[PDB]
Amino acid sequence: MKAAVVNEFKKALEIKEVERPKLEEGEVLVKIEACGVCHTDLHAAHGDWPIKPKLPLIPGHEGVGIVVEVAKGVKSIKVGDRVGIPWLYSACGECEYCLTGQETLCPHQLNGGYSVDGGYAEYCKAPADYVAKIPDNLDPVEVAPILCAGVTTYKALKVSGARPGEWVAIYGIGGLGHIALQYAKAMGLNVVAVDISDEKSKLAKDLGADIAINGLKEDPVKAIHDQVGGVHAAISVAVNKKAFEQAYQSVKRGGTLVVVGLPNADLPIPIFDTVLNGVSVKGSIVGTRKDMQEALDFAARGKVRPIVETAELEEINEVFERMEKGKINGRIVLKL
Amino acid sequence: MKAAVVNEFKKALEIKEVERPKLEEGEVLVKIEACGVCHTDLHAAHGDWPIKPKLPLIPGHEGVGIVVEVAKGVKSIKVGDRVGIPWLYSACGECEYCLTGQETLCPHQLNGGYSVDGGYAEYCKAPADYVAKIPDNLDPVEVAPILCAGVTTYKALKVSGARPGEWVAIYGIGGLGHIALQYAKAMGLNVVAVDISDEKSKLAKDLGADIAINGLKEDPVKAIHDQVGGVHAAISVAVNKKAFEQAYQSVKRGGTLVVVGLPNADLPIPIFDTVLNGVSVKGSIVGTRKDMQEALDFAARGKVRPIVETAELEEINEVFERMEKGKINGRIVLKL
Amino acid sequence: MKAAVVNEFKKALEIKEVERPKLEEGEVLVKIEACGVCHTDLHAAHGDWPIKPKLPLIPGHEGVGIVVEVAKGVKSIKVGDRVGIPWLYSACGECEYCLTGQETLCPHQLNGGYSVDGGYAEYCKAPADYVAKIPDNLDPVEVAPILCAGVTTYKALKVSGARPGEWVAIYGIGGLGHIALQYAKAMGLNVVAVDISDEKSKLAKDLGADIAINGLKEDPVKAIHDQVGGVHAAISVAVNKKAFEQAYQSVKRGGTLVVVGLPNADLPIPIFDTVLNGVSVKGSIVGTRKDMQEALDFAARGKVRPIVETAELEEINEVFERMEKGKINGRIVLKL
Amino acid sequence: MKAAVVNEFKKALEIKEVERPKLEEGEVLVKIEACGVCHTDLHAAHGDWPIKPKLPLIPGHEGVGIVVEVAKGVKSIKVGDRVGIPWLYSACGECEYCLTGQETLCPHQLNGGYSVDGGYAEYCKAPADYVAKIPDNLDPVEVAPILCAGVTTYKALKVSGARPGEWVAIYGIGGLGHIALQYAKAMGLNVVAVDISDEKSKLAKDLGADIAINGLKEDPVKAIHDQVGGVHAAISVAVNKKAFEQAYQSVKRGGTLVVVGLPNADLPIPIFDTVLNGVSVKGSIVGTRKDMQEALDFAARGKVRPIVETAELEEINEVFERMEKGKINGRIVLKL
Ligand SMILES: [Zn+2]
Ligand SMILES: [Zn+2]
Ligand SMILES: [Zn+2]
Ligand SMILES: [Zn+2]
Ligand SMILES: [Zn+2]
Ligand SMILES: [Zn+2]
Ligand SMILES: [Zn+2]
Ligand SMILES: [Zn+2]
Repeated sequence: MKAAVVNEFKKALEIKEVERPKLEEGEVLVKIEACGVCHTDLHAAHGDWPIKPKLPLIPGHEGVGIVVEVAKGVKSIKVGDRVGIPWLYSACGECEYCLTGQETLCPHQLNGGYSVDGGYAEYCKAPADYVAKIPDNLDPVEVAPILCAGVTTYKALKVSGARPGEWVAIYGIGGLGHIALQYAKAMGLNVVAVDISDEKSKLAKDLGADIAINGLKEDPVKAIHDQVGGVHAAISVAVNKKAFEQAYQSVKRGGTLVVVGLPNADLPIPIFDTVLNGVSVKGSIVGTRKDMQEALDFAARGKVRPIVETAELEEINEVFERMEKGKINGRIVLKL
Repeated sequence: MKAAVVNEFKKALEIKEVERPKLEEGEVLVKIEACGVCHTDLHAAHGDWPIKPKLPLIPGHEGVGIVVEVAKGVKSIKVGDRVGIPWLYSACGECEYCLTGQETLCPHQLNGGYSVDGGYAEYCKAPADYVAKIPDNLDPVEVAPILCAGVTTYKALKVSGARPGEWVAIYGIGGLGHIALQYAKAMGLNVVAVDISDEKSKLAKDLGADIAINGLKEDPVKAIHDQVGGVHAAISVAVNKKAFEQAYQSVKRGGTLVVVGLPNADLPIPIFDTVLNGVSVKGSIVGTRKDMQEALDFAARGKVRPIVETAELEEINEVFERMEKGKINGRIVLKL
Repeated sequence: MKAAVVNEFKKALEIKEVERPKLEEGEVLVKIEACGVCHTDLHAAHGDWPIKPKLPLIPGHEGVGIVVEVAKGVKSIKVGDRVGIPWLYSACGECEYCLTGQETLCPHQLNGGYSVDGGYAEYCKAPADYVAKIPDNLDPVEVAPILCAGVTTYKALKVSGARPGEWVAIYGIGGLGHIALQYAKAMGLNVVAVDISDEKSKLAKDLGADIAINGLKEDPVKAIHDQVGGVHAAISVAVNKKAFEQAYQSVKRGGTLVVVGLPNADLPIPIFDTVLNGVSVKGSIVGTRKDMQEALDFAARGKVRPIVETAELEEINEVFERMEKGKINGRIVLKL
Repeated sequence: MKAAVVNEFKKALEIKEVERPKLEEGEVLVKIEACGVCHTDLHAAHGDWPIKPKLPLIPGHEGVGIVVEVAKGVKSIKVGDRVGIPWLYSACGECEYCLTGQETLCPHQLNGGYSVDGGYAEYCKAPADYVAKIPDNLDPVEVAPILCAGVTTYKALKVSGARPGEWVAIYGIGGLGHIALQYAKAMGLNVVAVDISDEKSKLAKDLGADIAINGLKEDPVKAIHDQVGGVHAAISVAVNKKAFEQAYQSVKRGGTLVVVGLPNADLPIPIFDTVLNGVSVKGSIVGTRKDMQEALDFAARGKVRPIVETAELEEINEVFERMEKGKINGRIVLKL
């Protein structure tokens, strides 16, 4: 089996031959057709997060492929299905959060391409109970971002409380933000999209945004206040200190700021104003299995189309180099 | 009419005589039996808050008195009723937040003892539509802190989402905390009380706390996780950097931290861990008129008893710098 | 002033000159341009409801016009605005439901066209605090049904708990249903529209329905179950016993049936299945002033277009027996 | 193994020796210490429900006992634990409802003592994933009714939306009602208890009820409206036509009526008034595994104590005929 392997942190990945996974009870083997790439894989490759991955590691948490083998007793998933192996690789099923449909918080969870070998290979293994069933409408390459950017942003907009007709602000129309934009519109929301580029403001407007702001030409918060009077919710994707503060202060009283990005250090919040304005700051990333089904259904109905460009497994270090220089407009999917 | 007046910021209040208020339509004149004092009155006297009160100012937002005069058209309040003038002196009645029962967020709101003359006098004026109706069961000295600490902490626990049988952490057993703890117990909650003193821990235990922690002898986040497994909600009264730090870390995954104190500068939060653990940070101060009714009823049912000491209007500057040195165990109420 | 008056029940309305309304404080006089007609006006003319209107009565609760005169101290509405005088003519502003933004449930409420003279006239009076401000985009004759059918069905879909992406069933594509359709579509919902005619099936599919069913040709409950597996929510507009039964049994487990129609008598429900399936049966009619602004905004943005026929005020009784035999495809509005 | 077996519906149960259960993977063998009895067992023995149990059947869904054998791969349940085998014997774990923590609605669920042999025996089998963990504080006999009556009524009060300080009404203080009012009091609610006996009125008053009503001496609807102005929520345990209407009309506008009883036929509801008052009728029985843990914790803390009388397995037909005559004051638990 060919696989791109992280041998040790910061040092380039080695495309090399390794054994195929063998199944234990409840697992299926997936012949990978595609696997999306995002910044989580980078942080997995660099090991710069608080809890580090197990080396050597096959990254990838957006693998889409065909089930070619099922272990004894797997009935729900059948050989031939097209499934996804997401970030939420497995959960305990018995804890506080598993019992209440909050599988994303399970303290015993395994994470695909981080705590366990992911889809940067020709075959990947996963538990039948946690794979995502890909709808028949969708190509594996175009769907792979939904397993990550899709479910994360869709769940964040549910968490935000924004109801149809209300205004939402999305700070950062990058990898996730350009996908967060289409979910918001499909959820009956009016969107103000905020970025730092005339190109992305054009991108956002073409993807459906009602208002696009080049944040380096207009102060976005007083433009949001002057035009729509503040937003009921704001999705903070860009988590640099300025965009986070700007996303916060765009939220009117009694509104919610949902943060979906993972910043490098702590972030300051004017708690003083937070108390007198009844504002909430909620954290949210990825989603529950039920969240996954709904996120994928929006794509199956055509309401959310990721901007994708394919790359070969061998180019994985060049995609990473390309990702650190910020020249990825959208997301890049590995093809197999 | 005798009144304690702020003529200039940070200089001592002058007890002196001044005009009785005369009513325009919709307002009532109450002769004040008692008026509580909290730190908000001092921040009005020092004017160290972003938006300052215009001088001269009669402070006091916890005034309880007897209606002795009603303007023309006052259908509700009658002469002889015992009413309270709270922090939410008035609201527009037609904005976004007034139509949805969120009067605390009205951008045109006037605040008792800050933007309008309050209860540091023998007579105060207030609109009939926004005065609190004090229940017949209670003594004006006993119920004045409910108008502030009572409704604030009760509404905070409501928005905390903590349900009967769940565990709540209250950081700061001070003016608000000792009242917050009684409300939590009355809502079926198990309480962990956290403070900086063996005496305050022995105060919270007496008031009903299931667990009381001296924060300078045990690591409180160590004890809460070891004994309870993290709390579902935490009320942050003490908003110093380390207490805010500990209160946050005591909330388990998916839980909410409600902040009720007003800090002097921004506060840092590990937004990284906030995202991965689905944690919410909500701000909450004071409560709506409906909130005020429900808070007063708990006190009318004997479930909340504020620890109160009396003082008279002339020693108002002595209670202020007694408050700044921090040995007011509970709250003080002005006697008239 | 010309007005269509109900002198007594079940006999024809008389067009007749009457006195122009006198404005007391807080009220406003409106020169009516158009006033909608629905079945509530008929029940008001026939007096066949539990609590009857006191006679003589000028019906009409969907009146749209120009304010020509404001009383003393009218704070918000200035002469020249276009407003609407809905079914909730006024509320006390003090009770349990007024304080929490549930003004529709105020036990002291007055109802336009029923408890007070409505818009079946050239001029109508209404309190400034409770008239709907029509947006500038909309012409008075097409927006009149939003005051009734628009705010009712929109609030009903909010009460239903149906979230974007989910399926809803709308039983009855009549007056309220054809408007319910568009609101649901604008809220991200997929819609199954059920009625008794091939003509209304195309009517629903014409305005956005994903599925239309002629209830007299297919079993709609088996159709809904075979095609979408039951609906999270169902809106019951047709409250004849067979449509109510079908609407209920189209709701899946854990779902909600919102009823907006007003039936003649009690209706039977399989509470046995309600208990074991976790189903809710909620009632909802009209909407609060906030609900009215939101429902009006959807029409302002062209997302809800009522199907409308004009008639002169003198044809009112022709419109009524027209209505009693089901000739009306949509709604009819009086023109002035 | 000794067991009470239903060989044929309506004909007495036979206490007879049968084969003890054999373990397949994931299951545990429990030696029953106690097993409560309720009317669900009666309807299982009479086979008078829509979907009947297949015979022969060992009833019992409140069996408490000690685990004496676990199949291989069972690691969470350990030999020696005291577990419960509730009505929710097993769920599929993948459907719409199992994914969202609503496993009570799983269409593939198996029911203890109905779809599979239950606790009317010395040994009963159950899946480890779905047994209830009995707290160490409590004796198997007094904890058995928590498995049924306890979790049902606790969930129904959670579904009722009733919040601390608000008033609840419990109609029928029999088997479920006398556990319901304890839960309500433990959740900070004020309880009006309604029955048809002065002996049960006093029983409720002894168990914590704030007001007890004998419905056959006072009109309970006028008593509730005149003493408290209607209740925000009402639990309907007695589902006879008269008490169902009384429970409904006890609910004030915007309130919720939760029904936990299983009536024999459809019940009429004045849908006309349901719409105009915005009242909800919700159905709720048994609870989720998480609900079971919270229900059991209230008993562990001593806030819910069922009224229990012991009988022996051989007297199973004599408690049944005791049950049909209505001589059961509370609940009766079989002892082994
Ligand atoms: Zn990703
Ligand atoms: Zn878990
Ligand atoms: Zn306002
Ligand atoms: Zn205060
Ligand atoms: Zn109408
Ligand atoms: Zn009212
Ligand atoms: Zn039972
Ligand atoms: Zn299931």
